[PDB]
Amino acid sequence: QAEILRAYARILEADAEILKAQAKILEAHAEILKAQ
Amino acid sequence: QAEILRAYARILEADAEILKAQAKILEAHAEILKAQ
Amino acid sequence: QAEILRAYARILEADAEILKAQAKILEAHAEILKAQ
Amino acid sequence: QAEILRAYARILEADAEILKAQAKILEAHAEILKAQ
Amino acid sequence: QAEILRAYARILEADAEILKAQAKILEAHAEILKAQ
Amino acid sequence: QAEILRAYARILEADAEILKAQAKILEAHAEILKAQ
Amino acid sequence: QAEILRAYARILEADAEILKAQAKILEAHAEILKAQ
Amino acid sequence: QAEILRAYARILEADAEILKAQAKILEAHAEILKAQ
Amino acid sequence: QAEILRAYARILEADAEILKAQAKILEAHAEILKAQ
Amino acid sequence: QAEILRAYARILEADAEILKAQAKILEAHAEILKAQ
Amino acid sequence: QAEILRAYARILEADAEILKAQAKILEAHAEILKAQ
Amino acid sequence: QAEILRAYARILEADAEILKAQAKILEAHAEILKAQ
Amino acid sequence: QAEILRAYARILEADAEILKAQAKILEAHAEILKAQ
Amino acid sequence: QAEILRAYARILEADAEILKAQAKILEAHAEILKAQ
Amino acid sequence: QAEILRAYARILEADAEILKAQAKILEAHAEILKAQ
Amino acid sequence: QAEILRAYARILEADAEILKAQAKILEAHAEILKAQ
Amino acid sequence: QAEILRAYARILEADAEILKAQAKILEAHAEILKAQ
Amino acid sequence: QAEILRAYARILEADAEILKAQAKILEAHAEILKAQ
Amino acid sequence: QAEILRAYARILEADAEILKAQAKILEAHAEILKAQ
Amino acid sequence: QAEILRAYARILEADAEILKAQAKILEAHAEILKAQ
Amino acid sequence: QAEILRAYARILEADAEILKAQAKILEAHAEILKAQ
Amino acid sequence: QAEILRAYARILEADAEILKAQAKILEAHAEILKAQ
Amino acid sequence: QAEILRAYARILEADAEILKAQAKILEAHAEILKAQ
Amino acid sequence: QAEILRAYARILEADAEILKAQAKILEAHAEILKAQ
Amino acid sequence: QAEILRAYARILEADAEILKAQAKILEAHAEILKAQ
Amino acid sequence: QAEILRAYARILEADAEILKAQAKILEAHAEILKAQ
Amino acid sequence: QAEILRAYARILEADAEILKAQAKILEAHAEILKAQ
Amino acid sequence: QAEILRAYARILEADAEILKAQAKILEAHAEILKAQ
Amino acid sequence: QAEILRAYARILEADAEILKAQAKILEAHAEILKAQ
Amino acid sequence: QAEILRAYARILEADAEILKAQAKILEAHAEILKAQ
Amino acid sequence: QAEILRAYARILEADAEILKAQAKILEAHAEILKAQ
Amino acid sequence: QAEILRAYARILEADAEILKAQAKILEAHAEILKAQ
Amino acid sequence: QAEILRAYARILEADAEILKAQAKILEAHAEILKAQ
Amino acid sequence: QAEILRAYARILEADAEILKAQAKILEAHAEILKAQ
Amino acid sequence: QAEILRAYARILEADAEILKAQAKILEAHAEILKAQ
Amino acid sequence: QAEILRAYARILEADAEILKAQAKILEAHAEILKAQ
Amino acid sequence: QAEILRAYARILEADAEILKAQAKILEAHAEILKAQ
Amino acid sequence: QAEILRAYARILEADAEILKAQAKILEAHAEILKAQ
Amino acid sequence: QAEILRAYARILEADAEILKAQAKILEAHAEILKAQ
Amino acid sequence: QAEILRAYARILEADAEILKAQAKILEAHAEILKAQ
Amino acid sequence: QAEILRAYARILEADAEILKAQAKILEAHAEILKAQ
Amino acid sequence: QAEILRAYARILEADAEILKAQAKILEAHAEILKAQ
Amino acid sequence: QAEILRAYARILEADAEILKAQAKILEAHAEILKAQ
Amino acid sequence: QAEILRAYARILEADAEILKAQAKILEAHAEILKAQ
Amino acid sequence: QAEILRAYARILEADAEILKAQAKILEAHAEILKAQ
Amino acid sequence: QAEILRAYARILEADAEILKAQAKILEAHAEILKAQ
Amino acid sequence: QAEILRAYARILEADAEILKAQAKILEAHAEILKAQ
Amino acid sequence: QAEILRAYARILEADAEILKAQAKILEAHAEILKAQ
Amino acid sequence: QAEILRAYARILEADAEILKAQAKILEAHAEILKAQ
Amino acid sequence: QAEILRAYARILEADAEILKAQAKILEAHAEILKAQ
Amino acid sequence: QAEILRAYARILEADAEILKAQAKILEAHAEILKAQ
Amino acid sequence: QAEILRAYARILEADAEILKAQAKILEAHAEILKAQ
Repeated sequence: QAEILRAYARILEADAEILKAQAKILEAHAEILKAQ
Repeated sequence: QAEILRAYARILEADAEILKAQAKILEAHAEILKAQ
Repeated sequence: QAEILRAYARILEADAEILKAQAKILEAHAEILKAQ
Repeated sequence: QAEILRAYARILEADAEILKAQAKILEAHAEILKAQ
Repeated sequence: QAEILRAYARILEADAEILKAQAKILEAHAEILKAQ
Repeated sequence: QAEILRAYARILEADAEILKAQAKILEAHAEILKAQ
Repeated sequence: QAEILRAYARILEADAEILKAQAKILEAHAEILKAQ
Repeated sequence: QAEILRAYARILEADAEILKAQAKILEAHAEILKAQ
Repeated sequence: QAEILRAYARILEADAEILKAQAKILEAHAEILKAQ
Repeated sequence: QAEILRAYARILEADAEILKAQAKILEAHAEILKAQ
Repeated sequence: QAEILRAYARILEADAEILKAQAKILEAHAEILKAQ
Repeated sequence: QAEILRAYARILEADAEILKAQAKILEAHAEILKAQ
Repeated sequence: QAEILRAYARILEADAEILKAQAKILEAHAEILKAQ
Repeated sequence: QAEILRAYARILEADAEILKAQAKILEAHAEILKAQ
Repeated sequence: QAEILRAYARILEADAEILKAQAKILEAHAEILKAQ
Repeated sequence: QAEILRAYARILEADAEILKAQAKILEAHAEILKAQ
Repeated sequence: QAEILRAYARILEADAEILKAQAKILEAHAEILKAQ
Repeated sequence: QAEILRAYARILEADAEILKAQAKILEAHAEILKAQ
Repeated sequence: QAEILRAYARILEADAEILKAQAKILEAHAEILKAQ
Repeated sequence: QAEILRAYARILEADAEILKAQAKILEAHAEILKAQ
Repeated sequence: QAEILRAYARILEADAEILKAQAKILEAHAEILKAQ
Repeated sequence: QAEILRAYARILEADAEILKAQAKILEAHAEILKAQ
Repeated sequence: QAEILRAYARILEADAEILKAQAKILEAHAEILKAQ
Repeated sequence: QAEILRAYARILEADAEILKAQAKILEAHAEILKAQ
Repeated sequence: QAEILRAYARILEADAEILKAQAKILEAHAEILKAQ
Repeated sequence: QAEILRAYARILEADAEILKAQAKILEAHAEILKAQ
Repeated sequence: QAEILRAYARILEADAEILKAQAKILEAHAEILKAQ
Repeated sequence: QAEILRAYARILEADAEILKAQAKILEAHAEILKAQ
Repeated sequence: QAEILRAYARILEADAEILKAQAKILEAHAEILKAQ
Repeated sequence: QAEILRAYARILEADAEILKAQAKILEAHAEILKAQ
Repeated sequence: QAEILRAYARILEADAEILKAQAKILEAHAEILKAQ
Repeated sequence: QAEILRAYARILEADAEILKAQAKILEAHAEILKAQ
Repeated sequence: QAEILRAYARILEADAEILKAQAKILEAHAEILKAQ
Repeated sequence: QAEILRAYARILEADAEILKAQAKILEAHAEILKAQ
Repeated sequence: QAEILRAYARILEADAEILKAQAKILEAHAEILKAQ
Repeated sequence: QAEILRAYARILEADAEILKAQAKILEAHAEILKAQ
Repeated sequence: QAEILRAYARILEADAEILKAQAKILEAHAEILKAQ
Repeated sequence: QAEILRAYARILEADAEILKAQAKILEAHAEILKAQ
Repeated sequence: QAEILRAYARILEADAEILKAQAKILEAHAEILKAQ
Repeated sequence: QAEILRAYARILEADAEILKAQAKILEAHAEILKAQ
Repeated sequence: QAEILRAYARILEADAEILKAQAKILEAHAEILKAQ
Repeated sequence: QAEILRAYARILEADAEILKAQAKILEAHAEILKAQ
Repeated sequence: QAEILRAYARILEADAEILKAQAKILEAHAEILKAQ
Repeated sequence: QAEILRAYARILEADAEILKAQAKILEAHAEILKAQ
Repeated sequence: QAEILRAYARILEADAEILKAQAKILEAHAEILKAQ
Repeated sequence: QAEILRAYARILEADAEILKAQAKILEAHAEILKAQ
Repeated sequence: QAEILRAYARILEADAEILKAQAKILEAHAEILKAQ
Repeated sequence: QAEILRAYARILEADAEILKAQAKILEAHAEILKAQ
Repeated sequence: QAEILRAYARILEADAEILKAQAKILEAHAEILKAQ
Repeated sequence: QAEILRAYARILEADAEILKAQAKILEAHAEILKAQ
Repeated sequence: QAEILRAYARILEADAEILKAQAKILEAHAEILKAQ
Repeated sequence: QAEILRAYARILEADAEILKAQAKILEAHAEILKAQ
């Protein structure tokens, strides 16, 4: 049954990837504001 | 039933790819502003 | 029914490809501005 | 049975990754506020 | 049986990582408040 | 049998890491209160 | 047999680290009370 | 055999570290009471 | 054989460190009583 | 052979350190009684 | 040979330090009795 | 050869320090008896 | 050769210090008897 | 050559200090007998 | 040459100090006999 | 040349001090005999 | 030249002091004989 | 209830610190007047 | 109940510190008047 | 309610710090006048 | 029960300190009047 | 409501820091005048 | 039981200190009246 | 509303930093004058 | 509206950074003068 | 049992100190009346 | 309108960077003079 | 047993001190009456 | 119009980069002189 | 018109790159001198 | 056994001191009556 | 006309590339000297 | 006319390529010397 | 006439190709020496 | 005979190819598990 | 005969390839476990 | 004969490759244990 | 003949590579023990 | 002939690399012992 | 000829590297002994 | 000719590095002896 | 010509570094002797 | 010409550093002798 | 011209540093002689 | 012109420092003579 | 013009410091003569 | 105008300090003559 | 206007200090003449 | 107006101090004449 | 108004002090005339 | 109103002190005339 | 009302003191006339 538990770990890693991508969006806004 | 759970993980990874692409759009605006 | 869920994942990957292509358009504008 | 215990450790590491990503979101807000 | 004891040590290190990530969230709030 | 004794030392070091992380949480609250 | 005696010394150093971490928790409460 | 005697010295130094850490706990209580 | 005699001196210095740490505990109680 | 004689002097200095530490314990009791 | 004679002087100074430390113990008892 | 004569003077000064320390012990007993 | 004569004066001053210390011992006995 | 004559004066002053110290010993015996 | 004559005066004053110290010894015996 | 004459006066005053000190010795014997 | 004449007066006063001191010696013998 | 009584003692010590600081102000005026 | 009695002693010592500080204020006025 | 009383003590200590700082200003004027 | 009796002695010594401080206030007035 | 009272204490400590900084300015003028 | 008797002696010495302090107050009034 | 009060404390700390920086400028002038 | 007040604090911190940089310029002149 | 008898002597000396202090009070009144 | 105020803060930080760079130029001259 | 007899002498001397102190009280009344 | 103000900040940062590069040139001269 | 201002910033960054390249030339001379 | 006989002489001298003190009390009454 | 200004920036970047290439030549000489 | 200016930039980039190729020749000599 | 200028750029690129080919010859010698 | 030795090298390379192919089988299982 | 020595080097390189392939097998197991 | 010496270097490099491959095997076991 | 000396350097570098590979083996054991 | 001297430097650097690799082996043993 | 002198400096730096590596070996033994 | 003088300085700095490395060897022996 | 004089200063600083390194060697011997 | 005078000051400071280093050597001998 | 006068002051301060360093050498000899 | 007068004061203070350093040399000789 | 008058006072204080330093030299000679 | 009058008082106090320093020189000569 | 009158008193006290210092000079001559 | 009258008293006391200092000068001449 | 009358008494006491100081001057002349 | 009458008595006592001081002046003239 | 009558007695005693002082003046004239 350990397989299901690693599958939940896979979903939680995907949520971490979503939130890191939103962080990259806001860092790109910071680069736009620094470039001017 | 673990298969369905990995399929949800696949969808969440695709959402992460969408948000990374929007981050690349805004970084490209930053490169346009730095190039001038 | 997992098949339908992977098909939604296919559509979301295609949206990611669209947004990456717009990022490449704006990076090409940055290369035009750097080339002058 | 040690395998299950490492699987719980994998889930807890994934939770740590989620919270680090939220920290990166708020640090990116700090960079937006410093860039202006 | 020492293996199980190191596995408990792995879980406790993961709990330490969770709490360090919450500390990074609150330090990022401190950086937002200093940036204004 | 010394191996087991070092494994207990590993667990006690992990408990020390947990309590240091809680100390970092409260120091981050102190930084939030100083930043205002 | 000296090895076992140093292993007991390792455990006692880990107990010292635990109590120093609790001291850091209470010093962080002192910093919260000074920051207001 | 001098090695064993230095190992006993190592244990006694670790006991000194434990008691110094308890002294730091009570000094932190003193700082909490002075901060109010 | 002088080496053994310095090792006894090392043990006696460690006993001095233990008793100084207990003195620091009681001085910290004195600071708690003065802080109120 | 003078080396052995200085080693005895080292032991006697360590005994002096032990008794000074006990004096510091009792002075700390005096500070507790004065603080109330 | 004067070196040996100074080494005896070093031992006698260490005995003086021992007896001064016992004097400090009894003066600390005097401070405990005055503090009440 | 005057060096040896000053070394004897050093030993006699150390004996004076021993007897002054015993005088301080008995003066501390006098302070204990006056403090009650 | 006057140097040797001052060295004898140094020894006689050290003897005076020894006898003054014995006088201080007996004066401390007098203080013990007066304190009761 | 007057230097030697003052050095003899220094020795005679040291003898005076020795005899004054013996006088202080006997005065301390007188104080012990008066204190009872 | 007057310097030598004052140096003889210094020696005679030191002899006076020796004899005054012996007088103080015998006066201290008189105080011992009066104290009983 | 008057300086030499005052120096002789200084020597004669020192002789007077010697004889006064012997008078004090014999008066102290008189006090010993009266004290019994 | 009157200065020299006062210096002779100083010497004669010192001779008077010598003879008064011998008178005090013999009066002290008289006190010893009266004390018995 | 003794805690409240020590808290009143803390307030009275703070008043003493205020008045000592005013004394230091006027001593600094005295140093200005002495420096000219 | 002796604790309460020492707490009253602590308050009375604090009153003594207040009045000593007022004495230092007036001594500083005296130093200002002497400095002119 | 003792907490409020220590908070008043904190305010009075801050007033003491203000007045000590004004004393340091005037001592610095005294150092300027002494330096010339 | 002797402890209570020394505590009363502590209170009476504190009253003595209060009255000595008032004496120092009036001596400071005397110094102000002498300085003019 | 104690929080507001500590906030007033924070403001008064900041005023103390301002006045200490002005004291450091004038001490730096004193160092300029001493350096010449 | 002699301890209790010395404790009564301690109280009577404290009463003597109180009355000496009142004497110092009135001597300070005498100094104020002499200073005018 | 306590937030506004800490914000005023932040402004006053910034004024303290300005004045400390001017003090560092004048200390650097003092170092230039000492270096020659 | 507290945001505006922290923005004024940000400007005052930037002024502090300007003046610290001028202090570093003059300390570098001091290092040039010491290096020769 | 002689110890108890000296303790009674200590109490009687303390009574003598009380009455001498009252004598000093009345002598201070005499100084006030002479100062006018 | 707070945005404009942070933009002024950005300009003042850039001025601080200019002056720090001039300080680094003069420190590099100091290193050239020390290297010879 | 002579020790007990000297202890009775000590008590009788203390009674003499009490009565001399009462004599000083009445002489101080005489000084008050003469001062008017 | 804030955009223009950030553009001026961009120019001032570029001036800072120019002056840092000149500092690196002179530090490289210092390294040439140290390498020989 | 902001575009022209960023173009001037681009030219100033290119000047910074030129001067950094000259710094790299001189650091390479330093490496040649260290390699021998 | 002569020691006991001198101890009786010491007691009789103490009785003489008591009666002389009563004589001083009555002479002080005589001074009070003469002062009016 | 901004186009011409970016063309000047292109020329200045090419000059930077020339000077970086000369730096690489001299670093290659440094590698030849280190390889032997 | 901007075309001519980019053509000069093309020539300067070709000169950079020539000098990079000479750097690669000397790095290849360094590889020959390291290979032996 | 820009055509001629690009033709000179073509010749300079061909010279760069010649020198890169000589670099490849010497790197091939390095590979021969490493292969043995 | 070197030919046989290269033939053994050929066999060992073929074994390496077998094990790399099994690695590709398991990587293909990993791709199947990631594709769902 | 160097040819044989390079042939042994060829065999040892083939053994390295075998062990790298087993490492790739176990890394593929790690990828299977991460993919779930 | 240098050729033979480089051939021995080739064999030693092949042994290094074997041991690095065993290190990669054990790192792959570490990745398997982390993946669960 | 320098060629032979560099060939010995090549062999010693290969020995260094062997020992670094054994260090990597033992670090991989450390990673296996940390992963559990 | 300097070439030979740098070749000896190359050999000594290779010996340094050997001994650093043995240090890394023993640090890896330390990591194995800490990991348990 | 300075080149030869720097080559001797290169050899002495290589000897320093050898001895630092032996120091790292013994520090690694210290870490092994602390890890147990 | 100054170049030669700096080259001698380079050699003397290398000798300093050798002796510092021997100091680090003996400090590592001290750490081995403290670790047991 | 000042350059030569600073070069002599560089040599004298290098001699100071040599002697400080020998001091560190002997302090490390002191640490070895204290560690036993 | 002041530059030359500061260069002489630099040489004299270097001589001071040499003599301080010899003082540190002899203090390290003192620490070796105290450590035994 | 005041600059030259401060430069002479710099030289005289350097002479003071030389003589203080010789004083530290002789104090270190005193510590060597006391340590035996 | 006052600046020149303070510069003369600086020179006279430096002469005072020279003579104080010679006093410290001779006090260190006194400590050497007392240590034997 | 008072500034000039204080500058003359500064010079006279420096002369006082010179003469006090010569007094310390001669007191150090006195300590050398007493130490023998 | 009182300021000028205090400045004259400052000069007269400095003259007093000069003459006290000459008195200390001659008292040090007296100590040299007494020490022999 | 009383301030001016106290300033005249300050000058007259400074004249008294000058004449007391001359008295100390002549008393030091008296001590030189007595020391011989 | 009484203040002015006490200021005249202060001046007259300062005149008394001047004349007492002249008396001390002439008494010091008397001591010089007695010392010879 | 009695205050003014005591102020006149203060002035008359100061006149008495002046005339007593003149009496001490003439008594010092008498001592000079007796000392010769 | 008796206070005023004692104040007149104080003035008359001060007149008595003035006339006694004139008597001491004339007695000092008598001592000058007797000393010759 | 008797108090007023004693105050008149105090005034009449002060008149007696005035007339006794005039008698002492005329007796001092008698001593001047007898001394000649």
